Amino acid sequence: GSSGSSGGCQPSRVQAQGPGLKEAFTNKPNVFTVVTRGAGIGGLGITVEGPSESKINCRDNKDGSCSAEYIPFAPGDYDVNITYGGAHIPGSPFRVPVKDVVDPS
Repeated sequence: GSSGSSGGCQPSRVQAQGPGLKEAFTNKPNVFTVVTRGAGIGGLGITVEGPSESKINCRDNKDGSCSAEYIPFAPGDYDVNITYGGAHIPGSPFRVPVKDVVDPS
């Protein structure tokens, strides 16, 4: 396709780590570090799927990385979907055990 500065993107060079991927909670701020130094130059799309719609919010970093925060509404096994430009990175969806801070009496 359109080839100007780079032939294609490399969703493999991408890396995702942090708590938002290791473990999360209900109605709690869960974020993770996304290193895209080399992958390429396109449009990233991070989404979360589960037993409830989580409030995701992208965050631009003035250093050289990407920050994504999400907050679920119900406990369960969620699948953090991540794609760079138009491909799925090696590691997603990232299963994360979403527990409940406390159950109602």
